[PDB]
Amino acid sequence: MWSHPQFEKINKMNLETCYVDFLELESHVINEDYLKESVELQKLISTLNESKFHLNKIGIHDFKRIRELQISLEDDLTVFVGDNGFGKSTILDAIAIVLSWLRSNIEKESKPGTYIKSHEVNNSVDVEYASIDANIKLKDFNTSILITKAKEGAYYSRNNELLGVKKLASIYRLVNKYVDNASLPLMAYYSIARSYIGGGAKTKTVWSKFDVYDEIEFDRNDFTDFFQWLVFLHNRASQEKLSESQTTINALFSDIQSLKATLTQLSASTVIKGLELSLKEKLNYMKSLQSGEHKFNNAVSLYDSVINTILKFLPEFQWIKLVYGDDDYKIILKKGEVELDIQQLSQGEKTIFTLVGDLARRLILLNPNLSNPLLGYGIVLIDEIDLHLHPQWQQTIIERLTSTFPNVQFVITTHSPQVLSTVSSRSVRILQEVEVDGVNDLIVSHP
DNA sequence: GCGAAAGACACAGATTTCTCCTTCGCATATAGGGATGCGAAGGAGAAATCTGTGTCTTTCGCAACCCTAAACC
RNA sequence: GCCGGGUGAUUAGCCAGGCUUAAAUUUAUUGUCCGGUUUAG
Ligand SMILES: Nc1ncnc2c1ncn2[C@@H]1O[C@H](COP(=O)(O)OP(=O)(O)OP(=O)(O)O)[C@@H](O)[C@H]1O
Repeated sequence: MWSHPQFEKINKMNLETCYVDFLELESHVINEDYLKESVELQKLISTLNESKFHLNKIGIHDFKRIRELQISLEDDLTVFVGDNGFGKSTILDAIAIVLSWLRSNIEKESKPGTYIKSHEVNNSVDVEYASIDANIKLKDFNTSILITKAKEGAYYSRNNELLGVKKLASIYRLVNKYVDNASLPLMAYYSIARSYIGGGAKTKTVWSKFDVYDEIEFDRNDFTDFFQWLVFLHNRASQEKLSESQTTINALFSDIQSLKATLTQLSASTVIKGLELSLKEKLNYMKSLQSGEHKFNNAVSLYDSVINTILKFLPEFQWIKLVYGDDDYKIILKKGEVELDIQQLSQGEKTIFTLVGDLARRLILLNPNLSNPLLGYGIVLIDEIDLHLHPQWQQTIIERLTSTFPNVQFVITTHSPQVLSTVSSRSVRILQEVEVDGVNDLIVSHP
């Protein structure tokens, strides 16, 4: 996060070196026109784009029930299996704790995050403090972070390590400063308290990508904003459906009708030539513009993408519609041959509706430049995936989650043997309780 | 080890709104009188949301340094 | 078998292309003007 006389050493191509070369070039040139076209910025952007977010390893010492262990996480999927009271939620809490400081530093530097509560330290007599360590590896680049808290009543101090995460956050802020539509990583957490929001604002107008960074946890009001966001998309599509798109539509149907008329009357060149020429010319002219750059128009495509994505997980339904009533809007489904309502669904269908809708909203908001926003990077944590699901749905949820979002790392903890029948052996970790050296401890043995 | 300037953590309490609780007023299907059932407002008393204050965490461009080359702390 | 590490030797030489060898899931070369170590004047 500073400028240097560009120490040389051996030659390499690390992202850090490109970061410091751009900073060195910054202190000389003042005009922004040269800066926006310099080859150093192109090198930095190209290097940053091909890197894939990935948490490498984690270690927990003397936190809650866990005394000491180290875990290695896969880059696409990992599942923790155990019984009650075996510290399944402890690991997810530790990961969210270390991920909050990175979340905080992106919005503004030197901003605090989340600490350790005084009741989370172990209750043993011989303990003195608790610590958490982590590591993030983007391509060659490696960063580390340590969070620690001393037991209340002690007279010896311990502090945190925060140089790596501040250095990493500075790169993201610098890139965002010179790129119009730079993307950001995704971090989310679905705790066990998501069943309360199962169908239980001064005219919000401006939408930005920094509103999804308010919190790392999905809770309470996020459902309400989803509804407000969805109707905004619908109105945007309606505006695109009208105006000049209707003019070419007016020609096209008439040309088709004229061709149909030419087909009739015993085929009357002449009429056929005129109809064919007019149809070809109008269609070619309309298609040439293609609303600027085809998929660049978004509008209708995004709304259909989110609707079809939601309908992917509920095969028993037909369509979902938004209807304006006398004084409020409604969401109408159709199951079988009867129209339903969002408040007349079962608990299980509501859970899937909220989970998928929130995930799609976050992915769409954080990647405004990608043609298909559902291919972004990030990490998602889910606890007790088998809530309010019958065994038929328990065996196919996992492969669908990884099928729809193929570039997101997943961490999942489960409770039942139904899901274990559909997971590879390389991404299964089993917790156990054994006594070593006269002291009880927890181990993970399934590499 | 830690300047100034903003957040996190823990504990109160206050307040508007909603919801439970009398009191009687129709009503209507059984020829008037009596009975079971439900609708209408006051008047509670409960509960989610917000706001207040007091205790610590991070970590400075911090009177006061040498001018030959490489590595480590 | 695959991959990831070691490096003597070659090349208008921090390229490039050749020949060897090593293994539980298991390194990512760091602080000067002080300190001791190497060289030189
Ligand atoms: N401070 C503590 N000292 C000792 N043990 C603790 C402490 N805090 C929690 N525990 C232990 O944690 C155990 C439960 O841990 P945890 O909630 O992580 O497990 P889980 O049942 O797998 O999780 P979940 O049901 O929330 O998904 C309890 O049995 C308790 O003994």
